[PDB]
Amino acid sequence: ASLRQQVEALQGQVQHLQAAFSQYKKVELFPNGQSVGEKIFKTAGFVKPFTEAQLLCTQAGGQLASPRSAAENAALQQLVVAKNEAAFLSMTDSKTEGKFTYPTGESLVYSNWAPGEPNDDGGSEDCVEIFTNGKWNDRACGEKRLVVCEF
Amino acid sequence: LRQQVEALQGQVQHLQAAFSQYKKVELFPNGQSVGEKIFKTAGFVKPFTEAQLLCTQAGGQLASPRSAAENAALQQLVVAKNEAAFLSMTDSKTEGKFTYPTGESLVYSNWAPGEPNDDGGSEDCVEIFTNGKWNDRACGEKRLVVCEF
Amino acid sequence: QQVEALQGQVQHLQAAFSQYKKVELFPNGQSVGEKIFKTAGFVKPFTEAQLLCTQAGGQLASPRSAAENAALQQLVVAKNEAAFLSMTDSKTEGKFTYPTGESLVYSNWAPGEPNDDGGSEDCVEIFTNGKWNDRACGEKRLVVCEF
Ligand SMILES: C=CCO[C@H]1O[C@H]([C@@H](O)COC(N)=O)[C@@H](O)[C@H](O)[C@@H]1O
Ligand SMILES: C=CCO[C@H]1O[C@H]([C@@H](O)COC(N)=O)[C@@H](O)[C@H](O)[C@@H]1O
Ligand SMILES: C=CCO[C@H]1O[C@H]([C@@H](O)COC(N)=O)[C@@H](O)[C@H](O)[C@@H]1O
Ligand SMILES: [Ca+2]
Ligand SMILES: [Ca+2]
Ligand SMILES: [Ca+2]
Ligand SMILES: [Ca+2]
Ligand SMILES: [Ca+2]
Ligand SMILES: [Ca+2]
Ligand SMILES: [Ca+2]
Ligand SMILES: [Ca+2]
Ligand SMILES: [Ca+2]
Repeated sequence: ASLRQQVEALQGQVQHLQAAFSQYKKVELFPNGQSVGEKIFKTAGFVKPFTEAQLLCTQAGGQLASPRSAAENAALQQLVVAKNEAAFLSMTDSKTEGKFTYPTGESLVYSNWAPGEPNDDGGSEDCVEIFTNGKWNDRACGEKRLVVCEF
Repeated sequence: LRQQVEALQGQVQHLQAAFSQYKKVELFPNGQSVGEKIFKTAGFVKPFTEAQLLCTQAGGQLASPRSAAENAALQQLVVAKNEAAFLSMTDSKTEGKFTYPTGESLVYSNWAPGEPNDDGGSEDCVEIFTNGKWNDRACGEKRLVVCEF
Repeated sequence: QQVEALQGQVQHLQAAFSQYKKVELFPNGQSVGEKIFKTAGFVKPFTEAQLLCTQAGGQLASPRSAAENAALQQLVVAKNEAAFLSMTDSKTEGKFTYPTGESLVYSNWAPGEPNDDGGSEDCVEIFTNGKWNDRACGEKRLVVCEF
């Protein structure tokens, strides 16, 4: 008897939380975030060298942007376009030249290379930047690019 | 069952406390909550058309204060950033008649003395000053972007 | 089965909320224990910074342990701007207290501090190295609140 009343009580509290949270999700993503599927991209709004950007994302409980589909890539591109700053992706071929992988060592399941890329220009481009047009280019990891993490 | 229900209650209570803490964190320092509405500034300026798209694409719309209370709330963000902001309303359809994005007429207004005056015959947008008063201004001007959710 | 169902929704809510919390904290917030530090990203004199935090429903950063100090230190380091803490010794020179009047339960003064240099340093700033220094309250420092 009393338990049925508690259940109905919990239903009302849960509905309130769901509604309140749905509103805050939109508020939170504006203007530096993008939701795509179950992934969320968020830019720090500034630029940093690869290693520093990687650390920022990992320490925050996530990792550098790792678009695994056209949909995620387009979502990420929106942030790049908004800030008008090419961003770093999480993938590199630092372990084995010519073989780009995710931080986990897994090979890419998606790529959107601009024509002729990756080309390891000057024999020293192991990181990846995404342009405002959504295309990718391998680039020197020492360069500073917009920091975007995924959660 | 009771041991489970009591567990569920514990989870809901935890969520209520964590969510309340999170809301304060989110709103600091670029948002304002007033009633069921939330105003949040992007912290930068854009022309009207661009600011409007930014808000719509984010799932909301440009700041649309409908009462003295909401206007005061929005004013706080303007004062904080010390940058006048665009409101969502315009009289682009019918000169002399300002409306919300849906097309409805204003239910509240806080015009500065003599405004709106369509200065130069080309002011169809609205800006809110640090004093909270409104002034119709050229939509091509860049103002603080503030959306409501 | 309503309990089972409702619990599924709640646990799905816990997952979504946990994800949004990490997103919220990047890159201007830091969580330590049940406390959350968040910087406004700009500087302000003590009084103004204090008002902002209280108006936001929190208070100025008040690290009460080495752990909390380390978390706050991350924000200062990331922003590369020293920040004001909530404590002052305005009521009784030499005795720093929290807004509530309670005396410190933790401190991390840099060597030689607090020295009330100039005869008027009643506020506290935390450097990028995590150490504290008493400073004039009229100076502008990074605004960091705790919730
Ligand atoms: C941007 C268009 C030119 O793009 C050329 O040069 C880029 C960098 O080498 C430029 O770096 C510097 N320091 O100039 C290469 O990544 C790219 O594949 C192409 O070979
Ligand atoms: C003290 C303020 C004067 O304000 C005058 O001029 C404003 C703009 O036209 C200024 O535009 C530019 N470009 O300066 C009008 O909105 C306002 O109603 C008044 O007529
Ligand atoms: C970075 C640590 C140096 O800290 C030195 O300088 C501080 C302020 O005087 C700095 O302010 C200005 N305007 O120079 C003193 O409070 C502190 O005891 C020490 O003498
Ligand atoms: Ca290589
Ligand atoms: Ca390479
Ligand atoms: Ca290249
Ligand atoms: Ca007109
Ligand atoms: Ca007009
Ligand atoms: Ca006017
Ligand atoms: Ca004193
Ligand atoms: Ca003193
Ligand atoms: Ca000192």
